[PDB]
Amino acid sequence: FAHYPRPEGCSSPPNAVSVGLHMDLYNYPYLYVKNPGQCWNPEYQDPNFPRYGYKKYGSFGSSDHVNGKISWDHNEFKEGCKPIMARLPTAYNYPAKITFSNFTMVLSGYFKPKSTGLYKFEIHADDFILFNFGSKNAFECCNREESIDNFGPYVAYAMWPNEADQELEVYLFEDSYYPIRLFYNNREYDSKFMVGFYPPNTEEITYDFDGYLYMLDDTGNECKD
Ligand SMILES: OC[C@H]1O[C@@H](O[C@H]2[C@H](O)[C@@H](O)[C@H](O)O[C@@H]2CO)[C@H](O)[C@@H](O)[C@H]1O
Ligand SMILES: [Ca+2]
Repeated sequence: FAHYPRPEGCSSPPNAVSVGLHMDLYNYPYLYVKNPGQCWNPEYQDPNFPRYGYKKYGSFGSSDHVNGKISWDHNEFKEGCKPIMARLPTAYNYPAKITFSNFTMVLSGYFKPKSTGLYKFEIHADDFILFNFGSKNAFECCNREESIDNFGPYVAYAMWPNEADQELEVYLFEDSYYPIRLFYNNREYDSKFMVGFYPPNTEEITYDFDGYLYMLDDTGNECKD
């Protein structure tokens, strides 16, 4: 905390590497819906929700090779307490409309820095973003699918309205693929999933992950082979 974080990453040969992150989409129902108390579900506030509670309403979709402009800011919605259909950014490779007003998303895979140095990430959430990062915080090297819910204490915890903005700095090495797990929830209305970073020596933030997101084969033995 007085020094900067220096997380652990993974090694892999080039032949086991493909582009983009994996996405799972989960239902997050309203308590009740109006027209043709509070309406929204507080379950996302449960401490157990990020580790297993988030699957309890079932899934509805998934995609792979998620890459590029993965952030969004949907503040155009007009009606609350009501499902609103919209499409994810094309980065997600998911054509169907989702209940953008109310859904849960888990994004996982690997971050590779374009140069060795200190990276600062910034998240802005409506409603809820969790950020895990590193082979000892997000998931095990080459064992993502089996270990995806064994993440550690959060690297950033962003919740609307109060802690909605968070930041963190990690010194990362160019040659290494760092496990990354991004958890997102919208409970209702407006939806903001904004994840950006300032690369080393860079003043302007970027929200474009193109060339930074990769997937490794889940071949196990800490990627030996
Ligand atoms: O301001 C973002 C915040 O809005 C809440 O939704 C409100 C909505 O703004 C209001 O127009 C409607 O009448 O009631 C809603 C609350 O029941 C969201 O709940 C919150 O998640 C954010 O989206
Ligand atoms: Ca919301």
